[PDB]
Amino acid sequence: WTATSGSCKGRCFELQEVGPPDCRCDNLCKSYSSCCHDFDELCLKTARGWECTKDRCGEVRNEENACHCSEDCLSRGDCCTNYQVVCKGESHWVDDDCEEIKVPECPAGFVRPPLIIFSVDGFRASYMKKGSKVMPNIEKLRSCGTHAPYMRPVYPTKTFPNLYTLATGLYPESHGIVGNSMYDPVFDASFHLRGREKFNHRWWGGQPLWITATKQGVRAGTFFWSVSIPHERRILTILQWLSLPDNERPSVYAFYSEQPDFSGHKYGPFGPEMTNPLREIDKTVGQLMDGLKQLRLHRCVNVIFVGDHGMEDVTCDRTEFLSNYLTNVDDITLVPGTLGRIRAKSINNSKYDPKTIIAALTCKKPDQHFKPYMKQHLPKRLHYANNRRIEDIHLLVDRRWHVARKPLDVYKKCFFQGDHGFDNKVNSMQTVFVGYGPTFKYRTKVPPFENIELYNVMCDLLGLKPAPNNGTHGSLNHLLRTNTFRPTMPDEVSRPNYPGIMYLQSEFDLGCTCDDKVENKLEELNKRLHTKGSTKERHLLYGRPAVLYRTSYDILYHTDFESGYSEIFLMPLWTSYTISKQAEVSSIPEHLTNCVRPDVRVSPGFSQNCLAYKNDKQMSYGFLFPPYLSSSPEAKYDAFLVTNMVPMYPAFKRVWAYFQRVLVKKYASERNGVNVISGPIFDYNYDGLRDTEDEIKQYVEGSSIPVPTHYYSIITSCLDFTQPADKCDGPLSVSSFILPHRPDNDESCNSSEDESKWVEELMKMHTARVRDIEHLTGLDFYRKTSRSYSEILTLKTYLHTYESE
Ligand SMILES: *[C@@H]1O[C@H](CO)[C@@H](O[C@@H]2O[C@H](CO)[C@@H](O[C@@H]3O[C@H](CO[C@H]4O[C@H](CO)[C@@H](O)[C@H](O[C@H]5O[C@H](CO)[C@@H](O)[C@H](O)[C@@H]5O[C@H]5O[C@H](CO)[C@@H](O)[C@H](O)[C@@H]5O)[C@@H]4O)[C@@H](O)[C@H](O[C@H]4O[C@H](CO)[C@@H](O)[C@H](O)[C@@H]4O[C@H]4O[C@H](CO)[C@@H](O)[C@H](O)[C@@H]4O)[C@@H]3O)[C@H](O)[C@H]2NC(C)=O)[C@H](O)[C@H]1NC(C)=O
Ligand SMILES: CNC(=O)CCn1cc(CNCc2ccc(Br)cc2)c2ccccc21
Ligand SMILES: [Ca+2]
Ligand code: NA
Ligand code: NA
Ligand SMILES: [Zn+2]
Repeated sequence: WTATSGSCKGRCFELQEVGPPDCRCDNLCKSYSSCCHDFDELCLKTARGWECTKDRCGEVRNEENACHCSEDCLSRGDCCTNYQVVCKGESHWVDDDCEEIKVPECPAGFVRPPLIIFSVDGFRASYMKKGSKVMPNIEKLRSCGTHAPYMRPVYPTKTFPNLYTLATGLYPESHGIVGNSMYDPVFDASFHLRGREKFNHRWWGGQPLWITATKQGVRAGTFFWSVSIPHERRILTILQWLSLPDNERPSVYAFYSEQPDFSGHKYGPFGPEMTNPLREIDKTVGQLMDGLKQLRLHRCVNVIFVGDHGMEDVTCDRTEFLSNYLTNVDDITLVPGTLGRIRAKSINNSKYDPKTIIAALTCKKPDQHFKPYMKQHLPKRLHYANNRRIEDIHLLVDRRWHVARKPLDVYKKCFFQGDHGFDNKVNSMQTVFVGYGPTFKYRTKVPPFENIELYNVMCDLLGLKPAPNNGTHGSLNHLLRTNTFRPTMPDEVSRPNYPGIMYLQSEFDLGCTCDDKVENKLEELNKRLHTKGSTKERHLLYGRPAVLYRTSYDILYHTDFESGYSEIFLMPLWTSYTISKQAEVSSIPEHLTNCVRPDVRVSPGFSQNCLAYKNDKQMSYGFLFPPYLSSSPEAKYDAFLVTNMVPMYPAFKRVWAYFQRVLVKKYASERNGVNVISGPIFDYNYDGLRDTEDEIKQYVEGSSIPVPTHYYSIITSCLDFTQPADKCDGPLSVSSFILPHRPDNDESCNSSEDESKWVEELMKMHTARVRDIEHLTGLDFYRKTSRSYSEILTLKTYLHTYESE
């Protein structure tokens, strides 16, 4: 119930929300059907439109007007935004040459530069160049301020997941808004774009920026605008709030536009109908900047122009139907479109088996335009699994396509020509970031970055302590003139042991064998030096990784590689080695095919054994440092140490062997040497965080050897590739992966072909940030470089995406 008989007199766009049944006058009252009877009359005035004209200049004030051109309008804070241009001979902001904003130039009584976030739905990154001729205000912001060539959204690349990620710094799996449509089986409730359930606070996790601000005594504008409020009135409302007395005036504001998304769905991303919505958004930006210039705030406010996701060409005819695959299509519920999510239609159906559904959807048609996954098997970079609202079965849909349950869903719902939602590395999904103002840099291009990083920056811009989030605070310091956040490196928690030779060969009863009983004072001291770390500077280029949790581990040195060997998990946590451009690849010699050698530095009780592998008919083993890249026949024996062995399914060994034998040398050739750090990951509860021992669900049969869920590698070289990776004076370049450790290659439909036709494709799909590996391992990399720590944080957030220009 709402008692709509109250009045909005003196309350238009009030900031504090009044509770039912009292009627409302805030910018969301329309959405709740709760506005006072006189809200339209008083708060949504439209008389005479949005612009001053010559004949209106100096007019007697008429309070009916949408905005004013009377001499008193500046003091009232309600001039039309073009008032000073039309009436006082001033220039539009866009026509002024840009001039560096070295210091905030704020009116008296301003305690900090305000922040205005100007958010645009469906604003594809390439619009900044392709539309630049029709967006002069936006082009001025971009060229004069700080901009990225694009900003990477979160998956799914839908509106509500992304706008809430922007507001909280969190992945959708953590903030809870995992789609525009959701079912929560604990609540037994459904969230939809249409209707009232979406207003219930129980859906919305984390702590969005407006709450962070309020909790720390920084006043916020209300960020949400009912759709019927015209953009011109949104801009005027912001400018009016900026005229409030100091103690009442917010410090942070948000504007939102439903365009260009609205038109992009109808016309496609580059439909000729798209030029007008881009012109109109630019015009709104110009209104805001002119309005700020009127208030003498245009060199005081920090403005962020930011999108949620891009837009791809998608038409009704490019729809895959589950009814062409499943015998039992009426037994499932599908959330459809540019991603698929599948669950049982009935929880009383005991005949429901996700395994048979996945299998029926796997590589069944030559050109199949989606791929099914159990959510834990999705690329770890998507961070899209750890939430009860994410169905166990996910379909990753190819760009330009939809999935639907049956054909009747698509014509009893072609209209549309654009959509979004796909994998967040897809070029058409990328969106925009520009920051302009005193706290941003001047005429500065920054590399692409992820939207999860912005909350921390917005907090920095407002002097707020961010709530715990998934950004890496400091990684965007290079966007900022001032207000940088200068983190300290985390403290190492576990110090390594450095074991010497402590065990005799006969103490080991591991069931292993090796043809190494082949026999010099010259070379003997030299090999002792290698075991004490004489080559470590060559192979550990950025310091040893720090272990940020409590555990027992040993540093093991060798001619060709260094490792941190876990006595708890019976295998290395990391293995580090450098491969120069000149390195040669060799075979595993015949006599060494099945060689595994006890490590006399590590007790039998803290070693793996070969017998467990012999007896486990599903599980084989691989090596972290590759025997193929040994520096000499003699050094190759180190690569067969039991302390370099890790459990690998035979199907995964196909992947791993090709990476080690072919791809590492390829990368060294291309990048002028590479440093590689490889190791296992255990994430059985798919939370993106390192498992403890008691979370491990699978072991090599009969043994205490834990089976990794993934294998990672971090591949580092010099950004200036004229310098070799091991003699790099400046910034680094990295690419990494987190490969799923799976007993089949069903993910790769072409896996019957030579690895040259499918392995690198798999690896590209499972590309990762170093930060992703840090979360999954409790390790901290790049501890000892010549580089500034914030530069290293940026490097750790880098994702190599493998998309074209
Ligand atoms: C991305 O950044 C985020 C933010 O930093 C990281 O997420 C954090 O990770 C922590 C570990 O997973 C997690 O810490 C837990 O907090 C529990 C209390 O949580 C509540 O309070 C906080 C603070 O206000 C709040 O934010 C939480 O919000 C979650 O839950 C609500 C629903 O109530 C959602 O609306 C909201 O979206 C959010 O959901 C997300 O997180 C939860 C987990 O909290 C997931 O289940 C969801 O799927 C979703 O992803 C909560 O309101 C606290 O109880 C935990 O403590 C347990 O474990 C510790 C180990 O240290 C142990 O000491 C305790 O014994 C305890 O165990 C007991 O409970 C067990 C479970 O019932 C039981 O099995 C045991 O036997 C014990 O009884 C724990 O400390 C933190 O909540 C989240 N925060 C957020 C916002 O998500 C995230 O990891 C980053 N991601 C990456 C990849 O780095
Ligand atoms: C038809 N209208 C809609 O669909 C409203 C959708 N919508 C608008 C906002 C808030 N405004 C945009 C915004 C978001 C973050 C920041 Br930081 C700054 C501005 C929002 C936040 C979460 C989820 C959905 C959201
Ligand atoms: Ca985990
Ligand atoms: Na085996
Ligand atoms: Na296959
Ligand atoms: Zn859309």
